Amino acid sequence: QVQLVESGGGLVQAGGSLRLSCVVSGSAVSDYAMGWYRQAPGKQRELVAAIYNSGRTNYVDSVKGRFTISKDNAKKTVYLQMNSLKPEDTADYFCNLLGATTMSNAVWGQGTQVTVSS
Repeated sequence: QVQLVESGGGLVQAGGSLRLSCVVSGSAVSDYAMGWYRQAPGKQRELVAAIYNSGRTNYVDSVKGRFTISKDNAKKTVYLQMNSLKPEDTADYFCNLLGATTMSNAVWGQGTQVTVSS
């Protein structure tokens, strides 16, 4: 069984910042591209940022210049620095192998909660 353990959420005012982290067992982080996803209540999970083994990063338009994804292969950890937080960023955040949303039966962690207040 794969364990995905997410941390770093919080309640912040608009404009604040958080750093998420996800530790994943097995070889996913060290060997494959990883994504950070978010799910607002009653909505489906959506990819927000991706980190490839090359070091390339890709961000959805709404987070470009605010969020930064990275992964430490040795520590099997993926990070998401979240700056300049906006109310639209409120959601539960999850990390996974890139493409996991295409699999009906993908295992997800519990995620970490991010709330951006006024």
